[PDB]
Amino acid sequence: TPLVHVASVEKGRSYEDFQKVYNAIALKLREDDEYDNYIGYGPVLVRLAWHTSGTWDKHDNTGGSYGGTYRFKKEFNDPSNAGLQNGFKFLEPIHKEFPWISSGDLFSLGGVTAVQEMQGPKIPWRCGRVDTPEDTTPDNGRLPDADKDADYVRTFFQRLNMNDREVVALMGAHALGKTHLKNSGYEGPWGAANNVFTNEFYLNLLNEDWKLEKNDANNEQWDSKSGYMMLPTDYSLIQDPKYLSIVKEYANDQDKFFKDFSKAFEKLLEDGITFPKDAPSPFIFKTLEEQGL
Ligand code: HEM
Ligand SMILES: [O]
Repeated sequence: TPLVHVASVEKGRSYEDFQKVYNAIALKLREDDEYDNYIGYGPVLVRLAWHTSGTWDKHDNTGGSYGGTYRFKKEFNDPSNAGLQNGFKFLEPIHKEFPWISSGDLFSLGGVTAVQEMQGPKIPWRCGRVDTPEDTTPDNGRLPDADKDADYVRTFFQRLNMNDREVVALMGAHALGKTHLKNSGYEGPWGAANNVFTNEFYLNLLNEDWKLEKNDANNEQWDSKSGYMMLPTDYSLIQDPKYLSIVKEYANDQDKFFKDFSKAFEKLLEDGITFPKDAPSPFIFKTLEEQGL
């Protein structure tokens, strides 16, 4: 008995309602740009979207973005989530202004907004995630380890029903933001353009000269002359033949990367949710820049 989480739109709420919430996060993203030495809050908002979705198990429909269990001490306090309470705190003023949206709709819309606002692809979003009880919070250990190889990555992602293409498109988001040693014991950005979404991660992986070096938290990571770093799991995408081909693909076609990332990131944030046929079509939100805001 895998669980059935069916979507329930928040009462009366339509598109205008969720576009208002998107503009609140976008306007706050402009205003609070100082964060993490001017990278701003976009990156960690994408990593919260991903970490609140990525607990899912396709075998039993436990985990995932449906029930917003990240708000419970257990998951909140997971070591793999070291750092995301910056993102949770960012979102708090917004949930108080719109007390009506559910936690998983807010945690997943937060990440859509961050990608779009950083000039990433339009990501279609569907509402209806419903907050479930403290007891439904999955246990710690479901999120990936950064110290492992291509085989680890493939097998890990099979649990969320992610194929290689989907994994490499998903990993392109590591063009964003940075690893911070106090959080994960890894230190460095992956590139120059930390807070605008591009295929820079692929170009860097193929063209930078990486060196395997150990960091002050005594973990190995791959380092470039230009001040960039790759995690062992990041680097494995060029070590494996099946992944290297798709990295070389996104490296040479920015629009293919945009398109696949949008599909794969929409799927990761929808895993586990049944949508009724009567449920509305996905929303596509205008950015502030398309709204002349
Ligand atoms: C093999 C799988 C993956 C591993 C092991 C992994 C691991 C990590 C690690 C170690 C960090 C640094 C966190 C910190 O020190 O603050 C990080 C950051 C980040 N990851 Fe992942 N990640 C993986 C896949 C993904 C995917 C699929 C996405 C989303 C589409 C994602 C998005 C991000 C983002 C946006 C950050 C930036 C955080 C910030 O600057 O605040 N990661 N990840
Ligand atoms: O991540």
